[PDB]
Amino acid sequence: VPKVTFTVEKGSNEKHLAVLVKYEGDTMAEVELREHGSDEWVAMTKGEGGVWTFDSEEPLQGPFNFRFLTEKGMKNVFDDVVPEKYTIGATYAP
Repeated sequence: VPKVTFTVEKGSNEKHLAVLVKYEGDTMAEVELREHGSDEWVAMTKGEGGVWTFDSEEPLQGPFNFRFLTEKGMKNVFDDVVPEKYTIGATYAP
């Protein structure tokens, strides 16, 4: 199995993405998300169980790029891992 997987949780909708960011061997300290084609990185709220959501006041344009800081100081970037046509429950791994 991969080390970093991005699972789209139940409740996601066009104006509300909810992702289960897992990194075997570490924990997320903060996860930012940049929409497709924007140069802006928005912060994501730490929901619980390790789910980071984001409530956009406009719909969200995929594919999505995620960037995180782990509790161990690991800071990686992943461009486009959750496509525009993501299916819920589905796990996306680079």
